[PDB]
Amino acid sequence: NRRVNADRLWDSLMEMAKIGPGVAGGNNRQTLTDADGEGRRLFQSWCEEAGLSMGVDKMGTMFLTRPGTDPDALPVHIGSHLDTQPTGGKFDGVLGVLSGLEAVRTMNDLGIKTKHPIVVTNWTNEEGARFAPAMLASGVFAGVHTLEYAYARKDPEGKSFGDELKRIGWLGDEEVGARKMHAYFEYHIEQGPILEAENKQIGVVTHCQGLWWLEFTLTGREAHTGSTPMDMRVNAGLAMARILEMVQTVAMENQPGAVGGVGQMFFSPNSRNVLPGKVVFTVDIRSPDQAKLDGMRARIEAEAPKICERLGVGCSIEAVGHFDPVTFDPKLVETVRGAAEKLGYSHMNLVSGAGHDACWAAKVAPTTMIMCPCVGGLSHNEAEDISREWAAAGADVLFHAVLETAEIVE
Amino acid sequence: GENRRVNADRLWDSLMEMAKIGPGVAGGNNRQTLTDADGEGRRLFQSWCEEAGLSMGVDKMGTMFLTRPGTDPDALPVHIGSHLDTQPTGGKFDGVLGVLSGLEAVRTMNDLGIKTKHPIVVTNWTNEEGARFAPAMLASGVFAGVHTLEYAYARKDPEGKSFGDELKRIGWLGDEEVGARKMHAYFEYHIEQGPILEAENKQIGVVTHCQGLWWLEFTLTGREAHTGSTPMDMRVNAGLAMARILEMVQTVAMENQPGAVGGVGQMFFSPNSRNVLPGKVVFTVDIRSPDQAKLDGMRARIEAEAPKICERLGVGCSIEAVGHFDPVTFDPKLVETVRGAAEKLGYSHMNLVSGAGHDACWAAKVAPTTMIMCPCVGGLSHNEAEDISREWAAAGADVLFHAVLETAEIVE
Ligand SMILES: NCCC[C@@H](N)C(=O)O
Ligand SMILES: NCCC[C@@H](N)C(=O)O
Ligand SMILES: [Zn+2]
Ligand SMILES: [Zn+2]
Ligand SMILES: [Zn+2]
Ligand SMILES: [Zn+2]
Repeated sequence: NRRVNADRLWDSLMEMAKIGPGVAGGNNRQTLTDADGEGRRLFQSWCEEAGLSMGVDKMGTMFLTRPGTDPDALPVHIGSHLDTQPTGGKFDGVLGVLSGLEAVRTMNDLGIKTKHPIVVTNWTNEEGARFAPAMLASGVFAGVHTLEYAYARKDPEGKSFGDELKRIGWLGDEEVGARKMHAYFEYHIEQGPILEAENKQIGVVTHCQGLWWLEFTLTGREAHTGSTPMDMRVNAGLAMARILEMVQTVAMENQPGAVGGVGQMFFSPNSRNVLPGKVVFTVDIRSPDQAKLDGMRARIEAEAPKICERLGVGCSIEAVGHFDPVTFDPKLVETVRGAAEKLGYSHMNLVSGAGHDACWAAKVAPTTMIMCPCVGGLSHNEAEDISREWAAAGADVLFHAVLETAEIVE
Repeated sequence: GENRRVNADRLWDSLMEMAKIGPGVAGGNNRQTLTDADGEGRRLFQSWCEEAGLSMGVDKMGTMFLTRPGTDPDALPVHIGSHLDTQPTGGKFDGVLGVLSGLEAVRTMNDLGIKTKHPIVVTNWTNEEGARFAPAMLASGVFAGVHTLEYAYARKDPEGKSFGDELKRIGWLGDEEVGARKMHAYFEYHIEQGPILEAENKQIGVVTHCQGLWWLEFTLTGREAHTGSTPMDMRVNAGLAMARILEMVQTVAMENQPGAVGGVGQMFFSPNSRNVLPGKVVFTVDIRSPDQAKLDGMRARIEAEAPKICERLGVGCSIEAVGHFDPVTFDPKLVETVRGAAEKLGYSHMNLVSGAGHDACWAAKVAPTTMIMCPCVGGLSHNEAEDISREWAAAGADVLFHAVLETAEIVE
């Protein structure tokens, strides 16, 4: 029956958006920047004012706990991320974290007690923008990455994740992944166009498509772009161009349910009149179909070296991100659907297109996701947009799904 | 003639000493224009020149002019010029050989007690390379009236630092009006940066021409979007447009052989996140030909096809020329002088069309100009493994020396 405070939630989103603003009304609040520090501090202060106690793990993940009435009951987590892309929207990650805070504030308002404690979770470096892989803290949590692997990830300026975590003062004391969860929920914008296009308020997320991030390092020969005869050039840029085209072909020949593309690129030494000695870029390929994902990976890894060999270019590939398609916990999926039905919101099943911390939580606990629409499916763009009504409806569903799972006690 | 030759060892030592300033990671140099290492190199060069009796002037572009007087106080100077600034992956010999061969010619004239009618001016042009700040040949460009001082000063590097502020910072903002000097003649000695002299077993390149260039900077506008969740049919992929442009440039280059090059050395994605399609992709296409019609045909074709590639993908396309000169013909009288010097000295020689751009290309606009080349191993340049021998260096310096003496005129 009872709804969260839509205005309080919205105001919190607008306040958090002031921290680490981008250039176009979104956010550039990347993981382990001073702006990330400030956002974490603001979130902490709100949660502490709402009666939550804070724990922080050695990956900087923040766990804000509301007690249950059963002191041995495992917690129901509500998680997402406050770190953003360089061209981040105000809603990616933030909606889920702040909807957790609002769920708690509404429980406080209504004097609600639950059997299971509730833990609002802010995972470090979900985005994998500054340091790859994405979902890095939740990955250490679920036992997929070592702490030392995570700490040694570097940004483009050669700064290491571990040192930056230490720099901004968010190194916590808890062993990563020492917490066991009764259940994990994550509310997130769709980052796709389906809910909007289908006129559905709520995405009942059943699955998440898998990914490989394959980082290519191509070795060319630095040479003068003026005086070097064409047939003596070892052109790693041209090899990269052919690889990008080949990735487009691979993605298109695996439709529907496949994507492939490149967002990050570096030439060295990156002089206008020097052919690059090194060209580094990451191919992002995804599919909800396991066999398709692995076929795309195998094909790209077989074809790309041949492209390079034809040009005399060296080719090295490193996986800097990976998870197989995820199936969310079917019982919690039904809980989400039942919450939508109880509240009178339209819903449909979705397969998440993006990766989320929920994907790793799913390895160690019953996990599901809830989505609201976003305009044009636009995300990782500062123009990312949802309405107050969209935000609120999904937060209501989160609230009720959590209450059903954590169990209201009079 | 017979017997007046430069000191090969002194020249070589000077190259090896200068190579210690702003070393790269593989035995070459990363001594880019208007870095502190450039400052140190300039100061070392200055001190050597001053020890050889040369007097220094510096212009507002930081170009250094080191004068050996002549016997006629109204005679205009014969310049010997090149550049001490390097690429990030620079060789020890590109630019440096020409400047230090100037110093060596002067030291040899001093050793032999030679007097000339015309003064000799060893010239170190600022920012020939156009690595850090584009265009290349920036100071010689201002000198020859191609660029305004304010255009040059406003050039920015990838860190957003401006050329004018950096020039001032390292202390090389001089007082002379740029281009106030008139030259009787200009010579530039440079490594070939191509494989021909070595392959043809020739000691000296009698440079007759320099191939022309366009540097076309593309700015492609895509739409930032999530690389996971965005359907393929909704993507506005500026990276893919760039890939197709690079491929089209390769096709253009290959269909225009022989005597054409096209390629890309510089690229930027924004925001350059692994899971964000780029909102902006910026890169520079370098196309060259010795043939004017071919050069302009390649430019017109690239500028016509690239917007079509982009339009097919919904990508915006903007093109700016950030460097250009038409093929250069060097002064025939000075070419003959160079050839005659090689013949007098008994060096094997052949004619060359320079593949690279040089400060000489702008000097040619305002004075009788030519170039001399020596071989380099495998034609490799803009790579730290750039290599010449002591003997190659010295032979070309001898030719420079004799060409300069003929032009400046020995006075007993
Ligand atoms: N909001 C983030 C979406 C998940 C993402 N880091 C990814 O590349 O899948
Ligand atoms: N330094 C020798 C090469 C000249 C160069 N600025 C070019 O791109 O042509
Ligand atoms: Zn997210
Ligand atoms: Zn995101
Ligand atoms: Zn040069
Ligand atoms: Zn050069």
